[PDB]
Amino acid sequence: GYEPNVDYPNASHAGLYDRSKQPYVDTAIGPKTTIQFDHVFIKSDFKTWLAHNQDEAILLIRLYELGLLLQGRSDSFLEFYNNTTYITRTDSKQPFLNKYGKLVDTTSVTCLDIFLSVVLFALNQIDSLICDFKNTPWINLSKEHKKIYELVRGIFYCPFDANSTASALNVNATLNAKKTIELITCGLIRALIAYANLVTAFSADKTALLHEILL
Amino acid sequence: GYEPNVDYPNASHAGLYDRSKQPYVDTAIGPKTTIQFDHVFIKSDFKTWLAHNQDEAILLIRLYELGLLLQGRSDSFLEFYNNTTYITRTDSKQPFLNKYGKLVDTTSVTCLDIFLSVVLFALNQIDSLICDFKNTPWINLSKEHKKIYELVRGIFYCPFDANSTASALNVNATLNAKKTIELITCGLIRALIAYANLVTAFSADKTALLHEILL
Ligand SMILES: [Ca+2]
Ligand SMILES: [Ca+2]
Repeated sequence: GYEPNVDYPNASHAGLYDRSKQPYVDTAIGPKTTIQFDHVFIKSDFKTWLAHNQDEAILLIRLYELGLLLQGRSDSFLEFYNNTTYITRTDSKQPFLNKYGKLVDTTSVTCLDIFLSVVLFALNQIDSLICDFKNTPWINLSKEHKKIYELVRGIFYCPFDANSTASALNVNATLNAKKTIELITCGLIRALIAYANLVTAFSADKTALLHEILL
Repeated sequence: GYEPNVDYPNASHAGLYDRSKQPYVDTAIGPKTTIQFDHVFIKSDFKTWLAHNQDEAILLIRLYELGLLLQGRSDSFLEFYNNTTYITRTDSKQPFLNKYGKLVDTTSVTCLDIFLSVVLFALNQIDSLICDFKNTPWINLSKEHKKIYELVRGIFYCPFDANSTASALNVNATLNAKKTIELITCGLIRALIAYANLVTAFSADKTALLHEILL
């Protein structure tokens, strides 16, 4: 287990002993790259994942917002888009980019536990909805899943004889309902693979904390 | 935050102040219900999940075995079914039930970190394979994914004119390949939702440990 380059990464970067695509960022220390428990800090795998996977992080942040609404956290939800500053359009996901930045700035394990718990709550809700939708070929949803269905929906012609369109809707109503579930399932898979990796990084970070706070 | 019943669960069970389906199991203390770091023990959400979700736990154990093979852990793999005792068939999943029991008996955070890391490794492999399979309508897989495909496959007629069958295979070869991916995707979704919940329970257990080992 002897490798001087791994023990001295800045020297490894300086002598070009490695192939890092963004040299020296791996040694930057601040709130954006660490987490802490009881003011004991570690360089965080969780924070590295957020920075390398911004796009997928935004998806999870969008699921956090859904979790708030499903949990009844009214104020947190209704104020989720405040303080954006611009009177014009910017990035289509501007409010979630802003929250992303504040998530990266969060260092306390306590606060980060809350984030992941709400995201998982939303992920479990969506999984439960899809299972209910698909438990019979005839579509029938519980009162609670009918609600989830519309929330996930919003949160995220016969030119030869137009008259025939009207009667084609009865067929196209079911098609639209199923398409929505197929798209929801696609997003759920992507969100789950991202969450699985993010929370394992967080769990490994906690092991490092457990080792550090021992003495 | 005053609720005498939550502070005294055994008394709550005795007076029938709750509706637990298996009263008193929630206060049983042993290796099967705890985890430890540095010989500091906590009652484990992780262990409760395994006990409540045995079926899904076995699926994750099967993915652990796949991860071993993909990581080159030869001995661990080739000995994975030893010490079953019976010369006759028992439960179809007998060796995985045996490993399940030993997983429940494992208390060290260190050992449990290894289990989840290998399972995630297999989950990421399968996700990467599916993405490669579906990146073009014409099926073409990397040399490494061709391998994963067969491993996941194994680890887990025209009666009016039989002659026409032969020429129907060219169509049915692609159909069989796609069916396999659809089934793999179904299992991946189920495994991911289970892993997401299990590792969040594990992460919450580590927070409790962090609180306890402070003093
Ligand atoms: Ca239903
Ligand atoms: Ca391909």
